[PDB]
Amino acid sequence: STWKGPYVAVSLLQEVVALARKHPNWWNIGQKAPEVINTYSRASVILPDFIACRFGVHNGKSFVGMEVQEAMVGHRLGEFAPTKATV
RNA sequence: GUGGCAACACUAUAAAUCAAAGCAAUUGGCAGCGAUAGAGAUGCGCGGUGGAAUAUGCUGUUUAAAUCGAAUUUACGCGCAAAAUCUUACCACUUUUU
Repeated sequence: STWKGPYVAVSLLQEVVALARKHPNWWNIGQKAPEVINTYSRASVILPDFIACRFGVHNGKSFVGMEVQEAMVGHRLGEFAPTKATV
């Protein structure tokens, strides 16, 4: 999907710009960004940078809080919001 | 009561109940009763299943919901000649009108 426009994260970006009132990524490298970020859609992709952000993702029953680290940068956020069919 | 060596052989009614117990020709269901016809109907062949994996449907388990019916033949590639949201009726949350 890299061809002809590779990234979709608009509502996540609206919340990210809400976080970006003093620093998007600790420009003031990262300090965990204690204000929680709670998205309402997991179809979003993940953009480079975006590190140390507390993302709360919807599972259809709740919001799942997961801290992003360096490995999950080229992913789509719905991969981290399962339906918990453990057994 | 008569006969006998007897087993019993007679003769011999009833008390009491029931509303039918019966009979003959049928018309249908059986055959563990035969003769004539028809079906890969077999024994005659070929290729499958059941062995492996995938697809796909169903039960059962769990999950918040795994929406609901189809249930032995004739249910299980079934309603679905198509579910990424919508289709969608089920759940979590937030609202709406009686």
